[PDB]
Amino acid sequence: ECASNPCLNQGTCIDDVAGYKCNCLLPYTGATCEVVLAPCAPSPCRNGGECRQSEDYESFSCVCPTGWQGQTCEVDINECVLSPCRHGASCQNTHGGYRCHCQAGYSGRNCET
Ligand SMILES: [Ba+2]
Repeated sequence: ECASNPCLNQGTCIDDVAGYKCNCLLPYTGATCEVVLAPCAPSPCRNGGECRQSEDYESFSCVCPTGWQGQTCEVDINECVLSPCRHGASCQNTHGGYRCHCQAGYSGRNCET
């Protein structure tokens, strides 16, 4: 049976009494190695997170952009818990960001300049 080279994506074939079997090369899988393990294919990350597949292709992780957290980057980070706003400025936590309201004579994103 293996003389028909049925295993795709360069998997190796083994003749057996029941039927042949394919030893597939990750990330390929399935009866004839025709399926691709692709845990990032559904685009599971949110808010611009970068999906990264595991070494065994069974799972994913998300690398979240600044201000986001959670397994899929859906959870807001509250920068105001330890406020970065300088020179007396108030901190306002927003969805996906934060705002520093500067006291007189100060400016910049963190009221640093
Ligand atoms: Ba925020």
